[PDB]
Amino acid sequence: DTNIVTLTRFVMEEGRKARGTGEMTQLLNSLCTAVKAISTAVRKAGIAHLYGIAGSTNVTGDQVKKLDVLSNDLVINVLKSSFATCVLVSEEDKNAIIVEPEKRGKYVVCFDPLDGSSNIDCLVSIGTIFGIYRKNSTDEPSEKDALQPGRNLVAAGYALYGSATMLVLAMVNGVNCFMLDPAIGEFILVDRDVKIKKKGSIYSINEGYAKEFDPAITEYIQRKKFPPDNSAPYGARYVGSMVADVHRTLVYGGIFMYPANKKSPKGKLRLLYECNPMAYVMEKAGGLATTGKEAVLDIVPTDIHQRAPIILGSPEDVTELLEIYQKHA
Ligand SMILES: O=P(O)(O)OC[C@H]1O[C@](O)(CO)[C@@H](O)[C@@H]1O
Ligand SMILES: O=P([O-])([O-])O
Ligand SMILES: [Mg+2]
Ligand SMILES: [Tl+]
Ligand SMILES: [Tl+]
Ligand SMILES: [Tl+]
Ligand SMILES: [Tl+]
Repeated sequence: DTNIVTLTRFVMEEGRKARGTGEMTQLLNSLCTAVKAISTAVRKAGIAHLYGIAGSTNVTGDQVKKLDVLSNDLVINVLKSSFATCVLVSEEDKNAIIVEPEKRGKYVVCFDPLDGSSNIDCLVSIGTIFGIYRKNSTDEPSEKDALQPGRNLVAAGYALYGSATMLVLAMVNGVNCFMLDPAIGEFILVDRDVKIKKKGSIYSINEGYAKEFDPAITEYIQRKKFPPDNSAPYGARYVGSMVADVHRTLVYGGIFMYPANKKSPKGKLRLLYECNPMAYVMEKAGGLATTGKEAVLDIVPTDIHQRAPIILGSPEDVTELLEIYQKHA
């Protein structure tokens, strides 16, 4: 009660004996500040009249909400004043953002300031997603620095603005969950070294696209509904916000799917700031994440707004699906 394991202490006690410049702590502290401010805005957006659009479209196709702009400004301003980043990639920005020389640090940050756009006006769980890369190159910071495979992630996670506000942080040694104490504005450790179940009992996809689905997806869904071995069929769940569906997959187990489809070869979700962070978290928890043909973290992007199919969750559920794709290959 008078001893709190906050995110700061953890990340500090984390990279301690293995020292470091400490700018990961500065990065994560700064981020936490932006997530706290987004959280307070969301919890009263109707009053504050934050619902509604911004009158703008993203890079490939999205209707920019007021909360998109707000959350985007916050995350950028705090990452910049952290002195720990050099290249920023945002869903909301066409081009990568280069940090002014004076405030530059060594990290590249890819983020979705607010994910789950379609769920905002109905008060369903929304979130923030981030992926952090160390800049390798020794030359001047540029968009290219963001064009790294998710395998090179140093840190990844998301803020979920659900019934409680949660910060899920994945780093090289594992996954940790931090819940926001609204009274003292601190992210506190509630779940240490999170591991996903080997197999779940929930499947999660927008079956409104059944008509475009590939035979592999089609077959898998039928098998969830009609188990060949007479086991209980899987329950269905699709919140509509990636951060919510993925967090349920993490803690409950099972599978989440936004596959490629007859109209969308690379699916819908963005590899840099949507699929890679979640792929990373999922694998740090003992899970898998795939396109149906290749691991998401092994893809080498060519476009900061590149799309990727993604299938993630319990290794055995993900593998069952993979077998089905292989069989249809
Ligand atoms: O309505 P659809 O096509 O299922 O889109 C849902 C997905 O869109 C996103 O909002 C990304 O735009 C994800 O949060 C969510 O999983
Ligand atoms: O809008 P989003 O973020 O994509 O969901
Ligand atoms: Mg967004
Ligand atoms: Tl957007
Ligand atoms: Tl959004
Ligand atoms: Tl998207
Ligand atoms: Tl998007």
